[PDB]
Amino acid sequence: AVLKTSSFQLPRHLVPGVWQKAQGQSVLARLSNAEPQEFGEQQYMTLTAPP
Amino acid sequence: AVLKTSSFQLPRHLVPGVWQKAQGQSVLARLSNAEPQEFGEQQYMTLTAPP
Repeated sequence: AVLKTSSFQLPRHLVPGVWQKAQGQSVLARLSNAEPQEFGEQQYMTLTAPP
Repeated sequence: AVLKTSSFQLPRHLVPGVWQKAQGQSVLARLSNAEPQEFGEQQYMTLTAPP
């Protein structure tokens, strides 16, 4: 009898952007500077005991 | 009998203005900014899990 928008079945408006929870970043990259390295295992020299 | 003012049934004086207990306003209208919208349901996109 009466015309209602349920008869039209209109699609939703889509809103730009994405909503996200934030992620914790590296602590080691902040606390320790990167040294320049060549590909492969490194070796470092340490004193075990003084005289 | 002595003439008392009860005999005249005098009308009360009617004082200007109305007295009200206040009502709290919307908190959602203050804490969330309104976005512009067209009529009907809207759809928003969310990240459920990161890689």
